[PDB]
Amino acid sequence: YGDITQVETSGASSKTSRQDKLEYDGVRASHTMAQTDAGRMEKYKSFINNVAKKHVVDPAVIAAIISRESRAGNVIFNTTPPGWGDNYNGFGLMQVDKRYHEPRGAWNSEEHIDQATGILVNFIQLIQKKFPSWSTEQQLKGAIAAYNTGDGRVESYESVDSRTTGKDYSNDVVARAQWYKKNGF
Ligand SMILES: CC(=O)N[C@@H]1[C@@H](O)[C@H](O[C@@H]2O[C@H](CO)[C@@H](O[C@@H]3O[C@H](CO)[C@@H](O)[C@H](O)[C@H]3NC(C)=O)[C@H](O)[C@H]2NC(C)=O)[C@@H](CO)O[C@H]1O
Ligand SMILES: CC(=O)N[C@@H]1[C@@H](O)[C@H](O[C@@H]2O[C@H](CO)[C@@H](O)[C@H](O)[C@H]2NC(C)=O)[C@@H](CO)O[C@H]1O
Repeated sequence: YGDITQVETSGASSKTSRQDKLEYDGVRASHTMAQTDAGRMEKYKSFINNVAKKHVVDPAVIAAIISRESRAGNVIFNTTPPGWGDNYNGFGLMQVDKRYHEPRGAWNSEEHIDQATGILVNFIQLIQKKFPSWSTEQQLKGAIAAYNTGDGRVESYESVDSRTTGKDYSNDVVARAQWYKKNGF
């Protein structure tokens, strides 16, 4: 769907990087945050594999979104009820936003991952129609950015993250995905 290994990235902003108490930012910070979540990520392997097969999306991209969205459950396992974020709008491992989609499945379920990964695919389709001459890698990064901010707030490739949380969402998610691709979980 575009090739994640060829997407350019500047990784995590300093703000994002700070929250893991890191003294550095950027791609190395993304790698470290991805590595932090890799153990928790193992629990969801059957599900991530199944869904990646169904949507034809790299499991590293799914895993990167799980890491960025909820730290593979670390910051949502204990809300009430469990599985909630973004007050109280984001549901599950991948933080499906209830305002736009009815959240399906248990917070940590295959059904949930399926939904959220389908949402990403819909954004890949939307960004390919919006910028059909961007490269497929630019398109995939825009789709990831849209997963956070809407395809309506992805205006250019250089400013792809300018309207995202932390101004770094697709930059970070891409770097984490690159880590998971290279290292596995
Ligand atoms: C290892 C660990 O648990 N570290 C915790 C930090 O991850 C956590 O920082 C906050 O992390 C959450 C999850 O990444 C961030 O919230 C998410 O933000 C994305 C957009 O980027 C949004 O789409 C998700 O819905 C949302 N999920 C939830 C559950 O709200 C949040 O923005 C981070 N906060 C900041 C200031 O960066 C910190 C607490 O901040 O605790 C660490 O232990
Ligand atoms: C994972 C998730 O739920 N992502 C959210 C986006 O869906 C959402 O963008 C909105 O997506 C809908 C497509 O299903 C569109 O109807 C709507 O046009 C679109 N919003 C914009 C501004 O383009 C965004 C909105 O910021 O939030 C995400 O959390």
